Amino acid sequence: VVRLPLASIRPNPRQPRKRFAEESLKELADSIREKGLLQPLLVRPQGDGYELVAGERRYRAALMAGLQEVPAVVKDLTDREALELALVENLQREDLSPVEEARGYQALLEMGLTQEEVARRVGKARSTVANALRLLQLPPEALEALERGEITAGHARALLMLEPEDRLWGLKEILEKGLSVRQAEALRE
Amino acid sequence: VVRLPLASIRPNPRQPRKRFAEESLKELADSIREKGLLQPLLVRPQGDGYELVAGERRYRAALMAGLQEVPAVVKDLTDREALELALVENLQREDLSPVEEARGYQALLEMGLTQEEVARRVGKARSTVANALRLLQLPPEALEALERGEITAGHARALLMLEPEDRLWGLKEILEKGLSVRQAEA
Ligand SMILES: [Co+2]
Ligand SMILES: [Co+2]
Ligand SMILES: [Co+2]
Ligand SMILES: [Co+2]
Ligand SMILES: [Mg+2]
Repeated sequence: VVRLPLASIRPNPRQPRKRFAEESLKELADSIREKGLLQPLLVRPQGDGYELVAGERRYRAALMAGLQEVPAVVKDLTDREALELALVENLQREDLSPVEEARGYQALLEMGLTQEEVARRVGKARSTVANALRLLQLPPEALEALERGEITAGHARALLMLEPEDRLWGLKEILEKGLSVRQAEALRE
Repeated sequence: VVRLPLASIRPNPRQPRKRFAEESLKELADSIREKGLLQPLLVRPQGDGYELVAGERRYRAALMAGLQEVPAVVKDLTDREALELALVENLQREDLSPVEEARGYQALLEMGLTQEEVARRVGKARSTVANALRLLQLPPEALEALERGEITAGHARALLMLEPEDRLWGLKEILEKGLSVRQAEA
């Protein structure tokens, strides 16, 4: 381990995640050039025309495909509803990390919803929503380790049982020693 | 449900996912200002300096934090090993849909690894890797429905049992008629 100047470290040119998104976007586009759009886009009225409300990839693939017209569903939605829909469709993706899940629920709450309505809108128990929100009181590095898959939701819950000022220390212990959730619970002392 | 000129539909300005990524980057940067990096960056020699091999967010947050130096581990990695590492670190994330997982595996196979070798590196059974790869023979629209959470992996497997020419039709039935995995298999 050494100390290097940031100015002498260039970004990682390998971005497989981005490459995969572009590949699949193109593959979706190629397919619709033939049969047109799969399922309806969701839009709302805006000025002279419309504004996309749901189906961004579907929408962008249609553009790549060079289509002139696409099937859609027009619905009068206020800015607030459009945002709520954006958050909800996002929370349904197989893409969701538990941290993003929590940020989504929190955003819905800030918009005036209750855990109940949130839970309903997403199809989960109120307790599931409350438990996800708790993750947001963890320090940023603990949430990053969770997203990287270096620790589990269980490790995170154990860290929440430690006093705030001991959480980083606890995180290090878990990472350095490959602790299980059970042993992370033993860290309290 | 009606048809309308694509050119009359403008982009969705609401990008909560991107907004969240930016917000969390900043809070991570704010935290690095106070605590420094929790884990060294992994880098390899490149040109007159070094090139990041793992820890992109930690790296960018450090830049945002205004740090001049950061802890790091230097290793001599060939382009191939660096890519392999990139694909493996991505496959460990709590961020993947089963389709991305499949694409990652396939990428590793294309690099010369064996299903067995892929399985060993990501900590999964060989059967898990083979099953995931099967998802890639599904048509693009079925994979999108999976990624959007409109259908489950179970539905996807059910569609694999149908002949290629019937998969799109099958997808529509599942979405349109709203049947379950059980009902799907038929
Ligand atoms: Co970190
Ligand atoms: Co867990
Ligand atoms: Co937004
Ligand atoms: Co997941
Ligand atoms: Mg209304």
